[PDB]
This record gives sequence, structure tokens and C-alpha cells, in this order.
Amino acid sequence: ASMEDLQAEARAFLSEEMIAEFKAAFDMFDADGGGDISYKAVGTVFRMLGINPSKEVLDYLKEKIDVDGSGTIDFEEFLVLMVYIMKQDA
Repeated sequence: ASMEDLQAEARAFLSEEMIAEFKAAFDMFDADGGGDISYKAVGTVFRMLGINPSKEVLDYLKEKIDVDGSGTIDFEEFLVLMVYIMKQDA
């Protein structure tokens, strides 16, 4: 599914308890301090919440760092990444 499709699916596939939980590690790692964290920081979010991402996904944030320079990712992007992570999880 395309990321645009994942946007809509994210809140429907995931639970409210889930999106609120992922936000916990996200909001504490606020780089811009408004709805955005660093791409390098988001990788740690998974580790703190006990989530194991995929090597291709981990590479996905890193490549974005080089394109954005600042290195910031939105909550939507962050939370949308979780969709496929959970689909392949367990």
C-alpha cells in the first residue's frame, strides 16, 4: 500500500491506545518541539517502546536525513511507518 493510503489506514488499522502510546516516545523526543522529531531520533523510539523495525525501514529514516538536512520527520510519517511494521510483526 502507498504511504498516502497508509495515512488513512494507520489510524484505522492501529488502536487508539496504540497511536497514543507511539506518541509518548515521539513527543518526548521532540526536536522541533512541534509535532516533529528527528529521523535519527525516531529510530530510538522503536527501541524505547520495545518495537523492532526492519533494516529497510531503518535505512528509510537515514536517507531522509540527507534529503531534509535538518533531519525532521512528522508524527504522521512516524506513525504511518508503524502500519507495515505491525503487519509483519509476529
